[PDB]
Amino acid sequence: AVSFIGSTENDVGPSQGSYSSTHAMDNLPFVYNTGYNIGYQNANVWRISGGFCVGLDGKVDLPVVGSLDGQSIYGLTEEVGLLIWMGDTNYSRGTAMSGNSWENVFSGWCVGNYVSTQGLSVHVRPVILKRNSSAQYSVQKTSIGSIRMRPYNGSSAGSVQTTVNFSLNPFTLNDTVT
Ligand SMILES: CC(=O)N[C@@H]1[C@@H](O)[C@H](O)[C@@H](CO)O[C@H]1O
Ligand SMILES: CC(=O)N[C@@H]1[C@@H](O)[C@H](O)[C@@H](CO)O[C@H]1O
Repeated sequence: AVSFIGSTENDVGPSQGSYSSTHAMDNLPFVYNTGYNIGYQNANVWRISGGFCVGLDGKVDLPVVGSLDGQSIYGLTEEVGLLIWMGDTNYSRGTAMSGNSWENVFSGWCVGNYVSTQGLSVHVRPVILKRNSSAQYSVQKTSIGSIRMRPYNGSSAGSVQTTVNFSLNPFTLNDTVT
């Protein structure tokens, strides 16, 4: 069996956080080293039991404005982009996102004759896109995409909520250019 125990709408990163970085103007696109700080994580989004098998698919709705090392650079503003990862609970298990389609972000696992849970995580990193002198960039609260649980091996979601959404909290980038 499966049931939904998380939240439908989830914020990514601290609200109106400020991030500073320094980069050479010739080093673009530039990814801010924010670690897993601009993210969301919850080990308990679905409760599963009795042989239920489940994985996760992720979808980013932001426009693809570029590509970096095999993953999409999603657009926020003309000057700021975003790299995105979605996956199982541990941030380290995040899957690099590309495109705007539902992608497998967690191969899945099957619970046995007991009850457990299925979680998820999302983290992103800001990207400076255009050459410019030192400047401050502001990013508005913006919807990013979603993550859906995906039953397999004959398991079924039935009427259970399968999808949750993620909204990027506003932030400011204090960009120093050398
Ligand atoms: C409470 C807890 O840790 N539950 C985790 C869940 O978050 C994760 O999605 C799943 C698959 O790795 O393993 C469970 O044990
Ligand atoms: C278009 C679409 O829904 N893509 C799904 C993908 O999410 C899923 O991970 C994969 C196998 O699990 O099967 C594809 O059909």
